[PDB]
Amino acid sequence: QYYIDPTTGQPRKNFLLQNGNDWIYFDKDTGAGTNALKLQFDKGTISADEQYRRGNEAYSYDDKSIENVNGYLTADTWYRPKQILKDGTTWTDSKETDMRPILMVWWPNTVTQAYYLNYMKQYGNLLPASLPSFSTDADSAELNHYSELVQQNIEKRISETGSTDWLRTLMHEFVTKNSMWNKDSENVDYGGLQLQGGFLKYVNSDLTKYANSDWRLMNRTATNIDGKNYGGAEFLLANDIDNSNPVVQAEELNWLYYLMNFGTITGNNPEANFDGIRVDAVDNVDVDLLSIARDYFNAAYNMEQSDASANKHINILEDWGWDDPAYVNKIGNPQLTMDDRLRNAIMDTLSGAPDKNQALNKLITQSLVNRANDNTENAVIPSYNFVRAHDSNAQDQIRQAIQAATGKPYGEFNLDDEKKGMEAYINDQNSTNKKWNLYNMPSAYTILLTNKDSVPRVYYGDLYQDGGQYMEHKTRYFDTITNLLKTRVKYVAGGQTMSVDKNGILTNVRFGKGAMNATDTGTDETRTEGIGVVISNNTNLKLNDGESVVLHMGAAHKNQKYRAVILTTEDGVKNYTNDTDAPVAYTDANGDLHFTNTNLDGQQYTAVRGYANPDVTGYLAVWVPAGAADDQDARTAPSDEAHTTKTAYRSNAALDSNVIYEGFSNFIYWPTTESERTNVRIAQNADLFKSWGITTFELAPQYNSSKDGTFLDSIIDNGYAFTDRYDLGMSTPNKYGSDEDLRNALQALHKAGLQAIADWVPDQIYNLPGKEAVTVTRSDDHGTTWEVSPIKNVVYITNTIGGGEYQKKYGGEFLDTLQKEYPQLFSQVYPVTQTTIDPSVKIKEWSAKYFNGTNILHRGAGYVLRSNDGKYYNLGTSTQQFLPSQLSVQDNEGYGFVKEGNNYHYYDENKQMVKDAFIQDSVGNWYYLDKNGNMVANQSPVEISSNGASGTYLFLNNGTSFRSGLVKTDAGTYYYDGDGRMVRNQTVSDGAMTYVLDENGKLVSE
Ligand SMILES: [Ca+2]
Repeated sequence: QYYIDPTTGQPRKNFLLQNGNDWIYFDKDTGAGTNALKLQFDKGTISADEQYRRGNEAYSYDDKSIENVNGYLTADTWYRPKQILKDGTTWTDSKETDMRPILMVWWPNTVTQAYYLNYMKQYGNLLPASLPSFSTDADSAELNHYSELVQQNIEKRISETGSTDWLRTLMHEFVTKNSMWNKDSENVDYGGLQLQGGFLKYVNSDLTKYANSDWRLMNRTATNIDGKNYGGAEFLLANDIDNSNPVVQAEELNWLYYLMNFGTITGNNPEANFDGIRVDAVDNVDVDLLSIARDYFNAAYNMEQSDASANKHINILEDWGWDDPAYVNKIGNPQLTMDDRLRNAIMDTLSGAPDKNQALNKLITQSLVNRANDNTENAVIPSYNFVRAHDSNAQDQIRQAIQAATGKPYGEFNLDDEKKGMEAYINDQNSTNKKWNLYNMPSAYTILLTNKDSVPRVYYGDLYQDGGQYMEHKTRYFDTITNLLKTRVKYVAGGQTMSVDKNGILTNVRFGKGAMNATDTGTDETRTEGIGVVISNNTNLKLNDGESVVLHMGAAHKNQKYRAVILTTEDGVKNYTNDTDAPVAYTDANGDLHFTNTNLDGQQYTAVRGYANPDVTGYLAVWVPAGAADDQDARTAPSDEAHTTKTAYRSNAALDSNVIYEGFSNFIYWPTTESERTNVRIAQNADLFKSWGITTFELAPQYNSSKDGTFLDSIIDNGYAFTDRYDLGMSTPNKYGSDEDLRNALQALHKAGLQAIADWVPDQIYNLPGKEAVTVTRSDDHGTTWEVSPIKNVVYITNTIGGGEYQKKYGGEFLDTLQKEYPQLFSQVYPVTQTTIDPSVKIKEWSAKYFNGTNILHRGAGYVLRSNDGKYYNLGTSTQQFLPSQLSVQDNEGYGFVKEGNNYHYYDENKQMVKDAFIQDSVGNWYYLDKNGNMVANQSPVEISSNGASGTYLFLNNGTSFRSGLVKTDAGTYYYDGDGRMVRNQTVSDGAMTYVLDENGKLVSE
């Protein structure tokens, strides 16, 4: 049973003993003896190589086991191996927290494997710094050695750090350096409205069925209702809402109702609702939305009944396309079109530099209205107009100034950078030669605010400096533009004429309330109303001797004293806010005012000539009748008379009596004190706005910013880039204040008699935190397939699930009230979808099925893992269960140690019989397959070369190579060393033992 040395009580372990014809083997652990001849190979034995491959297979197909999205794997997937290469040395059952990167054991091809090896060496220090780079010509047996070496090194570092945080960072840095896993494979392109460098459209697939849609009707704008034309671009920014899906349409109506009742709903406060909407991004959404909004306002407010009804809810469109006005008029002018022809006329003739401005005649004709002799009402398409807006000649130039002032890439800035750029911007604004600011602002606003048949919109950043706390600092134009605004209320009314003379000088007249043509004699109030404007854009203007400029003030204004409102001087302008001290001019018997190159009655600045200063490049003079009462008001109230046409607004004296104020800039700073909050300040200044004749205050969009930095909107947090549509400063303040500050602002505007506009932004939503696998195609801004992209019908990981708590709370929640109060809204058929909205499903959380697509996300065409034949790996959730072979169980039949006849063989990974080779099992035993592939197991010394000269080996009957032990035979005792080779002619130590072996290997002593 045990073999002890009676002179040392020491047991011999791992000892092979001949006793007559019997052989006894005394084992390694306790020296317990067994019949050596009956030792048997363990049928369940597996090789060290096999152990290695099995250790690395996935522990299971559990969602917990393998990081996935809708069952799909990504380059960033980590998983739970069956075993973990403990400290790079000991295979040990994984724990559920033992997540390992799939890229530690799998690569899409040998080049990426080579690149991984190079990267882990160079940036990971997971291989010797002095190892040569691996080239695409790297041998696989070679790649695989170093790959295992790297895994051994990852596991040693985890043993040392107790962590994989570092390995997450490192592996993702590697991932993002592979084109197939970054923007390089996404065909980045900024053409058209690819503002963020490209789009991916969502398409139906059996692979991502939960993201399918029956809708996604794209580009169905005013010019493309039937989808047979091109339309406006469906795709603009972020996650594009599918506004063609009738369920989404019902949700847009729900949201609209929320905005229009915001004060009642969120504060039980009937003075804190919005009164109108701005429809943002009109030409990037299904034009059904304009009809849905109209229909709601008709049901709730009876817009089409009369001007008095419609004008209580002034709505506007952000509709850039020049074919849109005709369509807006045809559907009943439910929201006012802009007049982009007219704004461009101003841009082309006043706002450019002296060497750019064109002939002023364009102001007369390039518009929805021809203003040569505008002597009628209710006869043109009603519209609003503006010189600037938060994103029209503001945000681009302000970024140009920031870039120039700081040197940073366009569009990249911190707040310090913003302030520096603003300083440069305002300095430029105050210069005669402007790089980033429009020219002739006084003349431009004079045109804006004296035109007939227009609702003018004043821009915050022309009154106050664009960047700064709200209303922190005035522009150089504040006095000028507010003078114009107050003068508009007091004097501007009646018919208009515009003409440009032989000298290129524009004469613009309004006759005053009660007079439509120059020949009208007017009513009682006409005499001291009206206005006359002289504008040139010619900085070198010089009238010859005897030449003149004549304003035809008209038959109501014969032999009348006029006084100046604005005159141009060498260095700027002079404003006169009333009659006191204002230079005077008299009309003749015909109502004509005459000006020349000579001053009137010794009054400086009453001659006409060209100037060039920070205000005026050309000439500006504006004149009104002297002797108006201080309270004169030339506006017209809207009539209650029933409309005889299907329209909300009508272009007439009452509509013209309105002025919109776009009361924000993108570059308002976040407040440092509660008192700096925009909406607190708006509440404090309602009477001021009223004094300028503002009748509706356009607030910024109030949605809390997503703050994700993916577009200017979510860099300066203006409210156009948001995750939660219903969160208006509610979860936390927006840039303008809390929801209570917003409601107090609405209540204050109302107290002063002003309306308030909600910016309705149905086009998109940003920064949804939940990942979703979706089949997509790289496309342009119209959803047209990007022909050279390999991303066609490819599963891609999108960020499409979420929408915030207020979307959850309020989503679809007003649909019941709507159907009860206004059932007509639910039977209306819309022209694009050709069906009704669908309130049967409430949207409380967004997902891909409700989106047309997304901007490209820079994850790479190949981010979602697929085999070489194009089959997607999957846990089985969304498609066939399928994993990389490195992660799968294999059929071991005919592989590894296989008995055949009276012999054992070993078949390698190619199912090829191994010959003349040593193989180690998973528990450290060594076996030798002979030159015929037969395992040696005959317990007889045998000569084998493993590399050089032959060594003498001995294999027990179970096939194991006998090593580090004695063999005692009747003819002598021999010692086999740790390599399994007989030792001859030397003295050796084996732990506590020292053995002396003679030249035949016989033990001489121990
Ligand atoms: Ca869209």
